[PDB]
Amino acid sequence: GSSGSSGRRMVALYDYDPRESSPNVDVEAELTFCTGDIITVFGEIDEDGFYYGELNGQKGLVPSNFLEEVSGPSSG
Repeated sequence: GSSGSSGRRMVALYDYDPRESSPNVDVEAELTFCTGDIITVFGEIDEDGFYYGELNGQKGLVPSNFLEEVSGPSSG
């Protein structure tokens, strides 16, 4: 029963929109999440300043300035 911790689940601190915030640069790849939407990022920030995670079964980019490493006191 191997689990394997892949990427980190981040909690969208503030709704994002590559249709307004983003300068419209290949947004077709960027991910559109909302406040609270959990996104699993993989790897460190790129040269630009974004993260590579997956959402609702979609791989794209996500602004680290709109996420927060999820950390809760797991008791059980």
